[PDB]
Amino acid sequence: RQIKIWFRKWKK
Repeated sequence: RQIKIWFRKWKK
């Protein structure tokens, strides 16, 4: 749900 570190790795 945070999708912030993720958005920082791939391109969520």
